[PDB]
Amino acid sequence: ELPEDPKWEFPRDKLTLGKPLGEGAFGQVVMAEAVGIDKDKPKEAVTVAVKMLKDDATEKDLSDLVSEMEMMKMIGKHKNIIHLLGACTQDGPLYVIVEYASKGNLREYLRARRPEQMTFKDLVSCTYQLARGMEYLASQKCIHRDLAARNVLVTENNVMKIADFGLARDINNIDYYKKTTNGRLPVKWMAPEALFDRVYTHQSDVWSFGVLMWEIFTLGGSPYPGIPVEELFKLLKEGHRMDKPANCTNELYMMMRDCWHAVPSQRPTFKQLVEDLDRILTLT
Amino acid sequence: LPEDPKWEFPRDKLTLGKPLGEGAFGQVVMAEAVGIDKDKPKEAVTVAVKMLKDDATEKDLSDLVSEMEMMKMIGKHKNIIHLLGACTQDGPLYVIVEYASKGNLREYLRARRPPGEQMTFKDLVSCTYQLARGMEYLASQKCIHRDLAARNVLVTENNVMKIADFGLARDINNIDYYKKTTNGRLPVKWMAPEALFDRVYTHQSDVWSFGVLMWEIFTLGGSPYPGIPVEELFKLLKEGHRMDKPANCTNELYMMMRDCWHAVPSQRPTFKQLVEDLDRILTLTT
Repeated sequence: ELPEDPKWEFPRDKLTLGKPLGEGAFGQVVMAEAVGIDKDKPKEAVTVAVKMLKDDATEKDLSDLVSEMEMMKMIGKHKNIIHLLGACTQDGPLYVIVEYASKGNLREYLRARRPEQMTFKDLVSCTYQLARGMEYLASQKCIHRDLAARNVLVTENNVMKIADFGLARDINNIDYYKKTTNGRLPVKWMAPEALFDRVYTHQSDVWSFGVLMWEIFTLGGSPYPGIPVEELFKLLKEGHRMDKPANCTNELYMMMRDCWHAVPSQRPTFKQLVEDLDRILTLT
Repeated sequence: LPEDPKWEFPRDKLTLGKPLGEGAFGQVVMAEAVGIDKDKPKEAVTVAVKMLKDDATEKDLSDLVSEMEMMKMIGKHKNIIHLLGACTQDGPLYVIVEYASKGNLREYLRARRPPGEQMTFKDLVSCTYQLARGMEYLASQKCIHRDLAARNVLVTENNVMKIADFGLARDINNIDYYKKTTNGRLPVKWMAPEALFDRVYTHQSDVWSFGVLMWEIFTLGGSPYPGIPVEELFKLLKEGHRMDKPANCTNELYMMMRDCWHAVPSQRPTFKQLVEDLDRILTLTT
């Protein structure tokens, strides 16, 4: 059923599943103890996160979990991306072992720290880290397609980790102009071209990053508040764009607006966002 | 969205209330619909409303529209959650359906487990009988549910069983036989083998699922194939494996479950036969 990949395979007998961390779209995540997952420490038990199918899993759920694992293999390691640690794929259920982020997704993290409150600098830092994570991802020819605060995890060290690669794809593994393309992307975080033209590029992720930025500076606010999903794209075409967040600087808001530029090629690249953000952070 | 006056319902006549639970492609909230029952035009009827979640995808929307259309074609039946109305024009899509105060059957049964209002043996047979009738009716309407399971059954104030969640249901003819993608979104542990192996789906595929539902009922909400991961299930099924007899049922009722799990679809009973046997078992028990 599943091809061997020795380099990533982890022995089932050295993994001990713990309490669940939450049920998701196509899978379940549980806390776990993995012995020797760090090959330099063969006897150390490391706390990890394990993603597996739910009891009511579908064939497509498995296909998605497999695909998510493969994406994480090809992406590599980076400070601001949740990292793949190994997997149990031979004779037995599929387990995707990834690093554990003790503080949950960014949205929850931020909503809980609404007046250890968050400082302006903290917010710019979170943003900078995520921009840096996306710059790396883009250079790996990978489009995330599901960028959002709920899909960012925060470690014990408050390090931002881009996660949830269930919809991620290689830039060339997209079926352009097909009526079903991008059909499973959350609408309020989606670039307009993703639906109107049925394409997806790094510039599409940049639009999503803009929405992420708005979530960050609203401390976990809900995008397009009061506007139903059904009438969003009509408003987007007409030029509607979310208003500027209070904890936000005019400059940072202009950056969000640039990310929400109608023309894909007129939006900044992740390379540029990192540069401007590094500058702003350094000033702050 | 096209206009369908007969089903349309005034947004100003609807008042959304407390949520009942977020789901796969939607959200259900309790609400008051004034005059939905045209018998009592001024009466505020408590109802259930399904709508998109804030993080909805395009696919979620077409799935809700599809569930709505499916419910429109099925009709009215005692053991099938009934579509009451809908707000499809100028605004968010609201699918207004009959309210079921006791939630889904799984939660209902697990909450009635012995401390070791408990379910009597007859209550379990009655429950099964009611769902067989609902499916028999559904099948006569040329509709295949495809997602039969305890969690997809609602229970009213008076314990009437209601088959719900028609998000995956289809007219017998709206299914692409033989295509690699067909039946890719159906929960594996409740699915008939042919649905995956042959990429087809018929009323007999639904009775296989009905068998698993029966098992959930007599285990008072147990999880099918305990200890068996979904990725290993079909290998075991091909090898003959079948769930064991629940402690709470007779060998006769277990034999019924087993018959529903025949490898050959045509060798499984029809919903009409299931209704007749359950009717007999229920009556003789009384």
